[PDB]
This record gives sequence, structure tokens and C-alpha cells, in this order.
Amino acid sequence: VKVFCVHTEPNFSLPWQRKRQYSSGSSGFIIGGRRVLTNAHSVEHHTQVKLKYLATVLAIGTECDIALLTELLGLQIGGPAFCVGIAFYVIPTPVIVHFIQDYEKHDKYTGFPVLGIEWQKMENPDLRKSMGMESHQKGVRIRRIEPTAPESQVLKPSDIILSFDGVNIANDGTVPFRHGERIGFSYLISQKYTGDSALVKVLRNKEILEFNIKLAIHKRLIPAHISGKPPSYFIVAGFVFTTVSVPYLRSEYGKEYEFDAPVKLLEKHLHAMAQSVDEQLVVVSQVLVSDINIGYEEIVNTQVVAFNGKPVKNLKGLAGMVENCEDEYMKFNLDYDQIVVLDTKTAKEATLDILTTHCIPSAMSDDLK
Amino acid sequence: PSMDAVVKVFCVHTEPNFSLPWQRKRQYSSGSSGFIIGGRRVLTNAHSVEHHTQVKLKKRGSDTKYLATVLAIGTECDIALLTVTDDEFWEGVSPVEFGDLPALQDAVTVVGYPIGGDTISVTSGVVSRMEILSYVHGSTELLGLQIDAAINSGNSGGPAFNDKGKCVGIAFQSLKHEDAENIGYVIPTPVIVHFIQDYEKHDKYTGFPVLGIEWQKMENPDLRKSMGMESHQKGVRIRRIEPTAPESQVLKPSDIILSFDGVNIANDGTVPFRHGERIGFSYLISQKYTGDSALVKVLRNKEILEFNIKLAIHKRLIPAHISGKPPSYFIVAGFVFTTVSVPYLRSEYGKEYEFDAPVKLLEKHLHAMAQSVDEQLVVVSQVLVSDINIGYEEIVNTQVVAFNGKPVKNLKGLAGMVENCEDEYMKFNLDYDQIVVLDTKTAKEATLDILTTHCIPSAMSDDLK
Amino acid sequence: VKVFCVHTEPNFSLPWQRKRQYSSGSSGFIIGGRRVLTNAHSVEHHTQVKLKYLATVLAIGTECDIALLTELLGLQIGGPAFCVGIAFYVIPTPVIVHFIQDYEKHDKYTGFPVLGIEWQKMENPDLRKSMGMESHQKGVRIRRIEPTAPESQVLKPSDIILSFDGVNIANDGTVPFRHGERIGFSYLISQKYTGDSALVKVLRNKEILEFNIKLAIHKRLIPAHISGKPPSYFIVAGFVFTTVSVPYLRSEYGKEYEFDAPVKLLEKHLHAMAQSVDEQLVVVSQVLVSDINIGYEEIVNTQVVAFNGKPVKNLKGLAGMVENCEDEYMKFNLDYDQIVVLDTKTAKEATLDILTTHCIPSAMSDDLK
Amino acid sequence: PSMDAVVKVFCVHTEPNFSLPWQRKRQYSSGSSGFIIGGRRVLTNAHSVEHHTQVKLKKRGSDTKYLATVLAIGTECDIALLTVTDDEFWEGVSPVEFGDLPALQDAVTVVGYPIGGDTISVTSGVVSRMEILSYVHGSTELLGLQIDAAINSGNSGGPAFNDKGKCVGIAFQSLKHEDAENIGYVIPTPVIVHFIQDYEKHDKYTGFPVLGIEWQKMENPDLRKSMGMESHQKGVRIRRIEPTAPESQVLKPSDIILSFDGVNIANDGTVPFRHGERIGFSYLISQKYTGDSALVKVLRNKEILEFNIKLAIHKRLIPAHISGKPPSYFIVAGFVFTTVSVPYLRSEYGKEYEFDAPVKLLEKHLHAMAQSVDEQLVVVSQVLVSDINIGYEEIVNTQVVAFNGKPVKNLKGLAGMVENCEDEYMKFNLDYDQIVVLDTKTAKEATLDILTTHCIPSAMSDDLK
Amino acid sequence: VKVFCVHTEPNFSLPWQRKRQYSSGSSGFIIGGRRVLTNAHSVEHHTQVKLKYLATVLAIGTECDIALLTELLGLQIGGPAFCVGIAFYVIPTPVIVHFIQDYEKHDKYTGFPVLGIEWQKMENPDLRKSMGMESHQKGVRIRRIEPTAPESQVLKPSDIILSFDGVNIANDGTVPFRHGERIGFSYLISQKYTGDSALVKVLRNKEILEFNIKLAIHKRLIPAHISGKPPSYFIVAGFVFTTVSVPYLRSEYGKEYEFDAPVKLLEKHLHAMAQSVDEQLVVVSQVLVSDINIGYEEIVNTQVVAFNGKPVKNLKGLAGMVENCEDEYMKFNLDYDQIVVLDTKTAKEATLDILTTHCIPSAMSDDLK
Repeated sequence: VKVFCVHTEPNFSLPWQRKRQYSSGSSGFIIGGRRVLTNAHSVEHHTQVKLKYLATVLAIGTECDIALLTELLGLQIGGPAFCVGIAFYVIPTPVIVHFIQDYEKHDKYTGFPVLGIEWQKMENPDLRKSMGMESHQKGVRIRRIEPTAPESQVLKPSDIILSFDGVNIANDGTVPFRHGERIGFSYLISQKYTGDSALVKVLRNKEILEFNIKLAIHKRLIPAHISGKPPSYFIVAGFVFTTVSVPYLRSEYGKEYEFDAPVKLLEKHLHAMAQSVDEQLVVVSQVLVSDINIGYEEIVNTQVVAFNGKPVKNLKGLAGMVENCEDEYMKFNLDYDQIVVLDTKTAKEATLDILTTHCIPSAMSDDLK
Repeated sequence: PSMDAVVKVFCVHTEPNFSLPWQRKRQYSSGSSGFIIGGRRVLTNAHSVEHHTQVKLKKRGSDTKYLATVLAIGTECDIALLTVTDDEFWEGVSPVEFGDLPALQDAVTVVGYPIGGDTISVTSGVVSRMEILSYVHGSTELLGLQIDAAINSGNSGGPAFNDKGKCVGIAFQSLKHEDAENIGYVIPTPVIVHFIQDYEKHDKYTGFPVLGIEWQKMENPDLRKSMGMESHQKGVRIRRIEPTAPESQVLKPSDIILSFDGVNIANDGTVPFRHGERIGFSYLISQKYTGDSALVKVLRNKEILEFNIKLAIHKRLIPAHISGKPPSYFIVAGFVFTTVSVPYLRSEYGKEYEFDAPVKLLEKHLHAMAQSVDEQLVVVSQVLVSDINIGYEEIVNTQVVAFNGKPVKNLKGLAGMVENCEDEYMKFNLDYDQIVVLDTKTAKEATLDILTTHCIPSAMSDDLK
Repeated sequence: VKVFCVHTEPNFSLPWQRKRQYSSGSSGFIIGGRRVLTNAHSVEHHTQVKLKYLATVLAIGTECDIALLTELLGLQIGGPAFCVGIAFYVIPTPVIVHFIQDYEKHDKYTGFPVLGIEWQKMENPDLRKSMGMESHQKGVRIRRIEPTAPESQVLKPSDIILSFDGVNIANDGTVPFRHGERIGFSYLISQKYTGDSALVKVLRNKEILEFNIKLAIHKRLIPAHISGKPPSYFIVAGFVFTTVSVPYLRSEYGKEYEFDAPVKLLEKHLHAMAQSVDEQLVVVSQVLVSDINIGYEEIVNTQVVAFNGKPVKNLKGLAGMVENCEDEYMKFNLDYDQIVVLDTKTAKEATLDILTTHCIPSAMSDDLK
Repeated sequence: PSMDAVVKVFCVHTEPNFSLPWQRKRQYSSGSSGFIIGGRRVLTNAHSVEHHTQVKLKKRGSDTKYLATVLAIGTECDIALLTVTDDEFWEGVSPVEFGDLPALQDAVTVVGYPIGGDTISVTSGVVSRMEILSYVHGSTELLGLQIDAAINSGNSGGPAFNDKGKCVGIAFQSLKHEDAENIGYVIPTPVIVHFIQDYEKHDKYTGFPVLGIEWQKMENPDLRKSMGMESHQKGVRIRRIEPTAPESQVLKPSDIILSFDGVNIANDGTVPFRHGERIGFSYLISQKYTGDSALVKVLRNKEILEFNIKLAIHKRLIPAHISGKPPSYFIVAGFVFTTVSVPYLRSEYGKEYEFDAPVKLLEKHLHAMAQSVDEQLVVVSQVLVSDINIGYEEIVNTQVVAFNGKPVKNLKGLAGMVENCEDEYMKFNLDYDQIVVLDTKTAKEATLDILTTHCIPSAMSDDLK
Repeated sequence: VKVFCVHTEPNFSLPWQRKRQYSSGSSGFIIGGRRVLTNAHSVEHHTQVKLKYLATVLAIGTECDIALLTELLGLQIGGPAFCVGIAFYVIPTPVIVHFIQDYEKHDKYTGFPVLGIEWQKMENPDLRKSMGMESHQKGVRIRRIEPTAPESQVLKPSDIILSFDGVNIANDGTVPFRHGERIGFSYLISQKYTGDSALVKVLRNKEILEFNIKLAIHKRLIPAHISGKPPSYFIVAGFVFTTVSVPYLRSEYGKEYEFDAPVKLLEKHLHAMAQSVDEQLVVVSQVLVSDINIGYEEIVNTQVVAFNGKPVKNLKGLAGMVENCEDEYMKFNLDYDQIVVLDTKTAKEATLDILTTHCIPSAMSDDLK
């Protein structure tokens, strides 16, 4: 089919804005049961959809780039296929069938689960022996575990993962796939559905334990996307506070953001884990220049670590602290050992005129109400 | 020598989005040139500081950037007048001193800064010609010096000096010349004097007056004979007069303008200027102040008449600029109504707008006169897609001519007619003989969700509330 | 077949001239009944024709670009085809058969009829209801009607056209074509022959009326072409008066004329309709410089609106008024509120020498005799 | 200083079409340079105003364009002499004053205008060499100054000044040099003086005389011995003499020209010119006026003879130009007969015509002398296709040699022979041993419809009627 | 086959020289009767030939570019073919078979005969009637006839050639070839063998005559080539006299010689005919600079028309006159009305040293002995 869509995208650099309305085209195809598959991006931020007419958007599978009208299996070779998958590369039918069945049994898209662990190979014999692995044993060593995953409890660093649902994991983290072909074990995991259980066999202090672990979706400190939700922001005295996500980084620094973005932010993009369920990377995005913030106008994309001596955990938390602040001064500890000091009464009184100058509807996005 | 007074101008801008009039664009900083003159004052280009939210100034030998104040903006003459509260900025610099209008082929030195650089740059050349030109396209034409030197971004706004170290005006980058043509302009001292003296008297910029007329040459002998001109008489015929300049009252079409403030005007519209030099008669007008009066001698029905006429600024149907104000807009049921101005057209169709914009709009931009002080060209800018407007989604930049039988004069009128609509249906008469029809009740109800979808703060700009 | 032709083209910028003789080549093919089809442009302004020899020109179908030795149906894919049409794109056989049958029954080319109306879609439900359209009714609203068409009588602005010869017209102005394909209703109209009748069903003030309307060819204010006829001109005192057509515009301003031509003329090219059968856009084409016209030499392509207080309707009309003018002065009201004034006796006496200087055979083209 | 007198020349042209001699091309305007001299007079290039129908002049500091008058045109020397009736044009300008012939390597300044521009341009260089050259290709060679400076379109026609502010002539863009070679020419003051003095005496341009001879160097000693030259004698041998210059009477082939007006000519055809400088002897001839006489000393049969000879202008079989006149043409039955000139060849074959034109024509262009004052090269230019001329349609640019047995001398003769043809058949003897045969009665009858088809006003140019 | 040849070419600009030895490669093929065909140029100026070895050169067919180990028929499409001819373009088998049979019956190559006439079409009816051609008669009018051809007798200018060996010649000089294809009549002529007779039917003064004419090879004033013979030259006092041929022109002025060569020479190349069997175009090629010829050194490629009052007919003739000259002076009339005068005794005495300086073996080529 020929897909015709009207899009209204958020501006991540100016989160109170929507980009100009525009239209696009792509392909897709009819599947049994009165449903149509197409790309997820071929309908992202939709306001109206047509096919060749008037269509309906049931679910968006962002991670798998499918729409029904993060590392998954793909084939390197619209609007597919010949059916052997979805044209992205070709997104294969084990991913497609997963998407449909996920929705068809849950009435919503619930993504693809991950184990929430980083791992290291056990190819060195001295490494293996020092951890009590007999010669017949294969697997991978847990480097670190996501604090926001359920398995953060039952699994431990330096556990050696031997198998998943009775499937043997090799020293290079691979499992058998077909005759003469192997695949990373995460494939097995991404084939499960969110909330499914799975048996993980590990070696801990030279002893075998098997855990029954409920699988969940990955919480990332700097989110790959925000599921078509609007980006959040908080403003006071012209200081624009927002949270770092990949779309923000892409909008701020372009296609080469993994090289051009500030190193402090890149480190957290590549290496940091959320220590808590609602932890976000809060930055001063920019400063909307005005008398009240004179001498501060060159602060750009810098993390806020604390407000009036108190740690900042997320955007909602920061916004709360600022509204409840009764102290004479507001003190923001920023990264690079910088501080921002503002007189509390005057800073709050300055916000409105700045909003008017930049046509911002209110001091914060609706999600911070 | 005089290089200590040539400053670097740093400006933060917050520009309106003319295509999306509810938005302001992202803050950005630009750099240009400027210079210190007498009385704690700094001159630079108006365009360098358009839509400013902060201006800073930096001297050549010091890192310190100083917070500045914008005293006045002369958009038509492209001059901004600045000052600085901090005294350390002013101490130690000898202020630029102005010289007389240079002769043709006189040597001129333009001092300023390159683009993205904080070191002094020196450009040289001669005065090519006197000219009457617009410093903003579509705006009032003023006296100007064309120079042999190449003026670019960054160094425009800097002083131009004669061989005596006197400043003969402000550098201006040509709007109509590419950089490889080595053509530049200097906003001359009498225009600068005009702008400053205007400020010093009125505590504000009051613009440059025009005679609101179009004229035709009288170089044909029979044409002159047929209208009763005696053989020693010369001048121009009035083609048309702006309804919004009266003026319109006293003067009439086909009058033959013989002279202006006693100065004899030739059949080609020239007047003597200096020894061996002739220029357009509008220079006699643009040098006056708004509110001033001028003696106009015309021939009407083979008879001489003299009129004393109060001169005003030009009112254009499609404005060359809107004085830094926010662009007006009104929204009902996803229909975005706005007015046509030059910034709008440029934003909609790019720099080539005078060739790419719809012909209906070009016609009115190139040829139409305002029939009243309040007249605006109102269009549907675009349609924000929703159920209420199914089937209209393709309407773009089309003039709204009438609402429920009543002619639309301007945006406030239209917004007013829509608020007070009691009829079952809203019926918009659009250009190309099109009609848009919306059920009044549901159309008004649909507006909120649409505003929300596109993050539009208000259904209308504050000027319409 | 291989077509060999000798051409003598008019100069539209200098209408008293013919361009230099030149020869061309194209393709075509034999059809039954001793006839050959080829392109119309592959024989335009012919003075001699040969095939592979000596051929004869029976009729030229300009609009359909066919010769027998304006929006019609075409196929985007000489001297055709394989037969599925005529190579232009491919001009299909419903157009070809029309051309042949038009001539074969009328002994001349009579073009393709149009309804002579501009129309607007009725896709909006509020628009439909306000005009009394029941939910099952489809069609298009008449925006404006050509004053020089016969149907300018019986049809009215804001009439909603529901059907043509019993064929239902949709809200987007389309009619069924084949299975899964639709086409603009004008297709049905262009399939008719000039002078044919057709039944047009309309909705007027919430009531259905059916009109039997004789179809005619489109009269355009600025003609797409002039059917191989010579361009007209009138001259006095070096002022060259002519009428605006597309070939004139193309000759004056080049291939990009719809952008480069003066805006006043473009507006009339795109948007004006003839208010009368013999209305032409008369302009001063140029001024042939000489004493009598001094001070006037920069007037180029500017409309003449009136002569001595009297409206100019066409070139013949202007020429008449100038010859009959007994007044002391000739006064031309031009566009841009310009006037041209000439002493009548001297201006007429000046014409001949100017003609001699530019080698112009007479003051006017033969059609103005 | 002297820049006030350097004017901009605006010219409207109506050029004949040499390929279609019944047509004039569209009007167009070109701009060039010129300068005011003494006595309400203006000099510029002849080519800048060729085929003029109106000329206007504009001073540097004034918008006003003034209607000018063309007094005289010296095509061979590329000079046009202009004046202006309007006194306002003349008032206030110091007229250019001429200096002497510059020495080699002397500094020269060329003042003029760029192409498509109205500002003063200043070009600098030195005098490279004295030269004898044609200012129109194929035309009489005159004295000229080659300069180091680059002269282009637009600024050619402007004055060239020495270091004393004196004008040393008129700028001339090289016909034989590309612009990147930085080579230009100056039409020197003695040639300008010649042209002006010629006008002042005869109330018209009378051209530049030539000795209608071709010559061969006498640098070989045996050749000199065999013809009786004593050892102190030097000069050139006459190869051939123009039948249309008598001259032809008095001089004879193989005469040895020893001197001209008393000036000793060397074996290479040079004569002394100034200290350490030698130039071609034609400079002694071209500086005379038409009608003037010159003493020619030759050696004939080992004996000295002196001849006083009246000098005339050069008559070329294929003219370098036809003095702005309309080209002649004659039409019968679609056969277009015209005459061959340089403009014809250039129009027919482009700028490379001396390599692309048919060899038969090149031969006569490069080598043939007119056998009589009335002789023209007559050709069939082309055949306008019609039934009467089936089978001849390919004939192009082919000389007509005879009509019904009688030799064709020129176009008027041919047109005459065709009008008075009483024979049943018209029989044209063409080049390449071709014949064209037409039935006299039907051929004449067919002419009208053909003229009508191609919008040809008359079967012949007015000069043949 | 793979042809391997060693070549020693003459220098036409320096006719006493041979270019440096070089080797080449081409293709060819074996034909019945112990013979091999190849290109003629693929063995021109041979000194040794090899095939894939040691071959023999029986005959060179220059005009037809064939070798056995001027306008002929060819096909536009080595070392051929597939056999449909010879790869040159493809030189067809009617030309090939001609070449072989010419040699096989004459033991030498005797070229292809021509009629030795220039002709004009008789397509115009008035032209035809004025010469007494009845409506059924077709043919071409003789413009001019080669003085050095046998038919220069029996045929006359303005004769209308009607047929050749009973084959009808059309008004455009064509004859039938195959169904729907015609060819120039010279094709029929070039198919004959040198010395063959042929019947030429002509119309002369409205009467039909048929001539039996022996066919011969074309003598050209400026020869297309010289059949692998060495170029001739005569020298005296440094004046190098030679004859103009195409190879000379090509060597003097390059590939564009028909544009770059002097016009006087081009005229004779394109338009002159030999008035006599042994007429050659004699030029001063160049002057080898030395005292005796001072003042003459810029004479290049200029025709000698006369020696001491006597017309120059050819190179041998000029050489004779100079050796027999007893007069005090030698006087050469050159083109452009130039003369060259030399003292006879001193000029002859000067020749030898000049020859030594330029390493020229003698004053003249061996053919002038």
C-alpha cells in the first residue's frame, strides 16, 4: 500500500514548540484480520493518516520500527518484502509476529524485554579456572547490572551465566541459530514477551544456581526516544531546564552527536546507568537572555547536580524545589564546578515577561503539573 | 589613529517566525561593526541589531564586553544609535568626527571587523557615485554613496573615513550586488545627521517623509504642448497619488510638478545637486523631517498653482517591515489567518520571493496602493489539519476578500467579524473565486484542541485580543 | 515513416517577419484509408513536406499534436507506438480516433470541446450541508463561468455539478475510468465532438436541474497558439501595437516566461477570462525610436487600455480609432497609469519613414485591412 | 581631474540582416565610452554607433541622458564625431586636450566605463610599440599605438592620457587579441587629427588614401642586380596594381619603388620614423588626404622615373563593410541573389568565416582584385522553396557567372538582364560548372506568392528599382 | 590471423628521409588458394611481414584498403568480419572479390575505374524540358569532363547521361540496388575492371547516342596517395621543389589540412583537374637558408608557375630547365605574383654545401634522373 501521513513533530531544542506541519509517503501491506503493517517512522507524530484511504493508528512499535493500522534481529539485504520481513535492511518475521502478538494479547505495544546486564567473554582458560569453571562449562561473566531492573536483585556481578531457558550460552555470548550459524544470546531474550518468565542458570562462587526471572523493558538514563510523548521543560528567570535524551542530543548537535556533544554528556550516554527508576539527566539547556540572568548567558547544556544543597534526581524534582523555595537565594550547583545564584523573589517575578518575549505558554510543560 | 573608536557589536536576536507567527526562533548571536562618536554615543547598522534582546560592545584591545543600550533604530536609513552606562568603556577613546559629503572619486577608507573575527580590518576604495537607494528593500529611498570598496557582513556598520581622517558615513553591504562585484555603499553624513537630529528633537525616530506620488517623465514635446506647458517649463506628471497621504487632497492626477521648495525640476525628474551633478528630486524630500511642509508648484489645466503640503512617512499595503513588532495572526478551526508583508513573503518563498510568490500577491506587492490607513492584505496562511476542516487542507496563502457578505479590510476586522458571528455558517469569500464554509458552533469548539496539538499559546496575537 | 519538412516560422517579436527557412525530421506511420499520422509540430509552418515522398497536409490537430497527411488524456512512458497511441509521453488512441473522426465527418479540424467552467471540490461536510447536498450526493461547485461560452447562460456560479451524460461526478471532480482507477471529468468532455450536446445535472438552491448544453471550443484571452496564422500588428509613429499570446510571451521572455514576464501580464495569462468574444490583450510591444516618439522609447510590453477616452477591446478596434481620429492629439492610456500623447497630424506623417528604416511592408498586418 | 569630460555613450542600433537582406534586426541598446573635446564636440569609436538610430550621452555625476547628433563616422579609423544641442551638457566641463605622439614605454592612462556599468574605470599601462594595423578587418591599415593595458568592451572609445594629462588618442579593443593577453590599442592623435581636419575641410569624412599596389621585398642581392639597381639603391618591387586605381596607368609591375614624397624606402619596405625607429612606408601614404598627390620615384628598366600620383581610397572586390548602407538583394522565383562582402560572410559562416567559408569565395576574398569600379561578386544566397524551383533547393552561396550567355558584372546588371529577358528560358551559369534553368514566364509569375510567404516587402532592395 | 609488420615510412615534408623503423599489429584471415587478406595500411611501407610466420606481399589494394599475402561501396556497422566484408566500417565482398579477381587475372593491382566526369541532377522540370528530355526520361547532366580521361573525347559537357550498361540512371544519379534501396551509379562503374568496356547512353542536342567507352583509373592533379612510391624533390641553391599530394598536405598541415592549408592549394585540391597526363602541382616547399638565398627564406608551399618565361608542367620539367639553363639569371615566377631571381653560376655552385649541411644525398630524387 501507499501510505500518506500528516506529521507534527516536537522541537527538542525548543520543547514548547511544534515544527511546521508536513506530509510524507511510504509503503506497507495488508495482513489478515483487517490490519496493515508499515514503518513506525512512516507515521510518527501523526495527526492524520491515509492509505492507497482514512486509516487508524492502533499501535506504534518504535524499537522494531513497525506500526499497526532496542537491539533486535535484522537482515542486511517502505514497505516489504518477498514475506520475509519488513523493509527498513529487512526486519524479519520473528520480530513482526512478536509485534502483532504482543498487541493482540495486551491491547498495547509493550516492546522487547532485555536482561539488563553487561557481560564479558570467558574465552581465557586462566580466567575460567580462577572462577571455578570446569572444562565443559561455557558462558559469560556479568560485568555490571542495571539498578532499575528486577534481576538487579537475584543476579550478581561476576556471576557466570551458563544458560537461558535451557539453551547453552557459549564463551562468546552466542547460542546456536541454524546449521553452521550462531547468534548472540540476547536474541533468545528479545523473542520473549514483557512480563514472561525465564530460567537463567549461573555459576556463583563455584556453585550452580538457576533463577526464575521476570523479564522487563530497558530503562535507560538517556532515553533512545520518548514514545511520541512531548519533551519536558521547566523555566525560571530565563533558565531553560530540560532532560537529556537521544532526540535532544540529535536536535542539539546534529547527526554526529556521538562525537560533537560535550564529553560529560557523552560519557553518560554511553556508560551511565539509572541508579533509580525516575532518574533523569537534568541540564540547563540554554539561558533566555534578560536583566535577571546577566552574566549567566553562556551556560549551555550543563548538568544541574543540586538545588540549595539538595541533589537533583529529575526534572519534576527540580521544579518542585524551585516552587517551594523560601530561601532568599536560589543556588544551582552545575557541572564543571559552576554555581548559579539568583535572588529568589526577583527571579520568580522575572519569569513571565521572558515567557512573553519568547512566546512560551507557561513556565513548564503539562507533565510537570 | 581613529581605530580605537571602532567597536565590535555583539547582539543576541529573538526573531519572530513569520510562517509560524505564534513562535519565536531560537536565540542566536551575530557580530558586526560600529563606532564611538561624540556624547557617549555609538552608531551601527539597524539590521545588525534587529530583534535584539541584548547588545554588547567590545573595543579592539580589550577582552571586556560591555552591556549596551539601544537608544533608537532608524530602519529606513539602516542606523542604530547605542550608548553604554559603564564609563570604563568610554575612557581613553577619541570619538569619531564627521566630514562633509565627499566629491566623486574621493578616496575612502572603511574600518571594521571581519566575520567571526575580533581583529581590525581595513578596506580601501573611492567614491563611485551619488545614488538614491533603498537600504531596506521596498522601503523609502534615501541619499547614499556608492563606493569602489567591497563591503561585507561583519565590517558593515563601521566608519568610512576621508583622507582627512573625517568620517563620511556608515558602511552598508549592498543588497543588490554579489560580493565578487566589489560594490559597496556608505550611508552618508547628511542622512546620519538627519537621523540623530530627529532623535535629539523628538526623543524618538520619526522616519523619512515621502511625497506619496508616482510620476511620469515629460521628455516628449507634444505631451508637454498638449498639457499647456510653456517652452521654458519642465517637470514631471503625477500618475497616481496614495489615498493615505493627503497630499491626496491638494494634488491631483496629471498635475505637472514644476518645482519643489523652489528648486526647479527637469522633465526627467532631476534637480541640480552640485557643480556638474544632477540627482532625483526625492532627495529634496527625504532630507526634510516628518511633519515638515514643502512648497509644491504644479501646472493644472494650463495654470500654475502652489501648495504647502505637510509631509508624512510612506504607508505601504504590504509593509517592507513591521518595526520589530510581532506579526499578527488569528486562528479559527485550524485556519491560520495572517497579513502579507515582505518578511512574510521572504519567509514563505525565500529570497527569490518576487518571482516565486503567487502572482495575485506579487501584483499587490508591486502595484497596489493602500486604500486606507487601516487596510491590510489578509490571507489564509495554511490549514492546521483536523476533522473540522476536512477537504480544505490544501488552501495556502490565499487572500480573504469577504466574510458573510462583508468585505474584509484588515485582520482585526476579520477576527472581530468571527467573534460576533451569530449566523449558522461562517462563509469566507477567498481569492480565485473560492468559498470556505464552516458550521459556526463546531468550528469555534474545534479551535482549542488544534491549538493544543500544535502548541499554540493563544488563538490570536495580543494585538487582536 | 521518416518525415521531411521545410518550415517558415513567424517571428512573434517582429510580426512582420518570417524566420529563416529550415528543415526538420520526425516519424509517423501509415493508417488505413490512404492517410498518415505524425506530430503536428513535425509539420508546423510547413511550406513543403516529404515522407519515407511528396506529401499533402490535410489537417493539423494542434491541441492533440497530430497531423494528417487543451488538456487531454495522455500516458507517461516521433512517431509511435506499440498501436497504443502517439509518441509526443504517448498520446493515446481515444485522442487519435477522435482526431480522425472529427476531420472525417467535418472536413476540418474542430479541436476538443470544454465546459468553460472553473470548479471547486465539495469534500467538506459543512460546505455540502450549507448548500443542501444530501449525504448521497457528490459533485463540484462552479467557481466562475467563461463569459464567452454558451453555457455561460444556463449554468450559474455556485451551481453544484452532479453528473455529465448520466455519469456521476465525485467530490474531487473525478469519474470512474477502469477497475481501481479514476479520471477527471473533463476527460468525458474532451471525448465529445465540438457541437455535440451533453446533459449536465446540477444542484441549484437545493434543487436538481438538468441542462442540455451544446459544447464548444475554449476561447482564451491570451491564446495558447494561433493555429498557424500570422501574428497581427498595428504601427503608428513607431509605436508597435500587438496582442498578447503564449507564443508572443515565449518569444519575448523565453522558456521561463511564466516567471520572467511582467506580473500584470502573467495575471491575465493565469487568471483573466475574455469578457467578450473578440477581446484581445493589446500592448505596446516596443517603440521604434525616432524624433516623433522621443521620451517614449522605454515603453515595452505595456497594455493599452484606452484611446482618446475610449476603451480598447482589441487590435482591430484600436487600429480603427487611430485612422478615424480627427482630434489634434492622440492620447493612449497605458497600464501603470501612464499616458502617451502625440500630435495627430505629425504622428501619422512620421509612420512611413520609420517603416522604411525597419523594412516593414505596411503600417499593419493584412488581417487589419 | 579630466574625468568630468569622459562620457557614457548609449546607442540604439537597427542592424541589417545580411543573411536575410530584406530584414532589419530587433532594436537593441549598447553602452560604450567617449569624451568631450573642444568646440562642443565628442569623440568615440565608430563601431559603438554603427547602424545607429539614436545616440544619447551621460556624464558621470548626472542621471540625465542627452540626445546627441552624429556629425561624421570614420569607419577605417574607428572614430565617431558627435555633438549635443543641449547646452546644459556642455556647461562646467573642461574639454580634453591632445598631446604629442608618445615615445615607446611611455606611461598611458585609459579612462572609461565598464560593461553594464555607469561608474568611471581607470586602466593603466605603457606604450608597447608603434604599429600599422587595420581597425576594421580587411580594411585600410593605419598608424596605431599598442599598449600594455587591457582594453575591453565598454571602456574602448575613452581617452588615453599621458603623464601630463594630455590625451594621446582613443582606446580601441584588439580584434586579434583575446582579453587575457592584456593587449590593447590606442588610435593615436595624428590619425584623430587627420579625421577631424578631413571633416572640417570637406564637411564629410573622405577616408584614407592607399597606393593601390602589392609589393615584394628586395632583400636579395642578385634580384637587385638583375633589375639594374645600383648598390646604394633600395626599395620594393611592385607585384600587382589595382585595376581600379590609376595609378594603374602610371605605375607598372616590377617597377622598383625607391622613395615616396622624398622619403627613402628600404628593401624591406621600411622608412625611418624617429630616432632609432623604423616603420612601414604606408604610414607616409595613410597620413595624406584623399585627392592629395604624392611623388613616387621608381626604377623602370634600370632607369629612374618620377610620378606625381593622385591618391584615392581602396576599392575591394569583397568589401570589408558597406558604410551602413542596406545590403543589396534581388529575388526571382525564390532565388535570392546578393553580393559577397565581409559582413555577409561573417553572418553566413560566423567569426571563423576565413576558414569555414567555401574555398571559391575565400580565394576571391584573400586574393582577387576588382577588375572594375562596378564589379561585385554576385551569388545565389539561398533558394526559397516553391514548385517553380523543385530540384534546385540545395543551392547555397554559389557565384553567378553569366546570364543567358552574358557575363555578370554586378547585381544591378543581373537584375537588369532578368527584367529585360525576352528569351523563353532564363539560363544562369553558376560556379562549379552548374546551370540553373527557369521558364521565363512562369518564373516571374511565381515570385509574388513567394515574397508573400516569406514576408518579403519587395523583390529587390531600393537601390535596384 | 595476427599480422606483424615492420614499416619504414617516407617523410613527405623531408622527401629525402625515411622515418624511424617501427612495428605494428592488425588482423586478417586465410582464404582458399593459399592467400591471406588483411588491411592495406596494415602492411604499408613494409620491409618485413609476419603472421600468426614469414609472409609475402603479392599486391596492395590501396583504394580498397586490402592487401594480399576512390569512392567504393562500404557498410557502416583488422581483420573481418562475419564473411560479409573487411573491417576498416566493413568493406563488403563485392569489393573484396573484385580485388582478388583483378590480381588473379592481371598479376597486379589495377584499382577501380571511374567515368571521370562531374555531374548535376536533372530534377527540375524546366531544366529537363529546355534540354529536350521527354517526361519518361531520367538522368544526370555532365558538368565537366576530366581532360586526362579517354571519355574526354566521346562525351561532352551538358550531355545528359541516361543509362550505363542498360541500367537506368535516375535524376538524382542513382540506380536500383535491392528492394526499396538505391545506390549512386558510380557503384556500377566501380564494379567493372580497368580496361573493361561499358555502354553509356546519353542525350545530346535532343538526340540519343550510345557510346562504347573503355574504362580507366582516375588521374588526379593532387594525388590521394603515391602507391608506396617515394616522394620526389628537386633542389637548387637551397630551394626545395616538390609536388603537392594529399600525403604532402597531411604531413605539412596535419589532420585538418582541408582547412589549414593555403587557400590557393585547397582550391586545386578540391576543384582543379589535370589538363595533361603528366601535370603536377609544383611548389617551393621551403628554403634551406644560406647566403645564396638571402631575402628568400620565408617562401613556403608556393606554386612555381614558370621558369625563365616558360610554363612549368611538372617536377621533371622544372628540373630539366634548371640544368639546361645557360642564361645569366634563373627566374622563377611564383604564385602571389612573386618572383625569385638567382645568378645562375653561383646558385648552382651553392647547392652542394647546402646538401651537406642538411645531409641530403643528391640534388634530386632518383626518379628525376
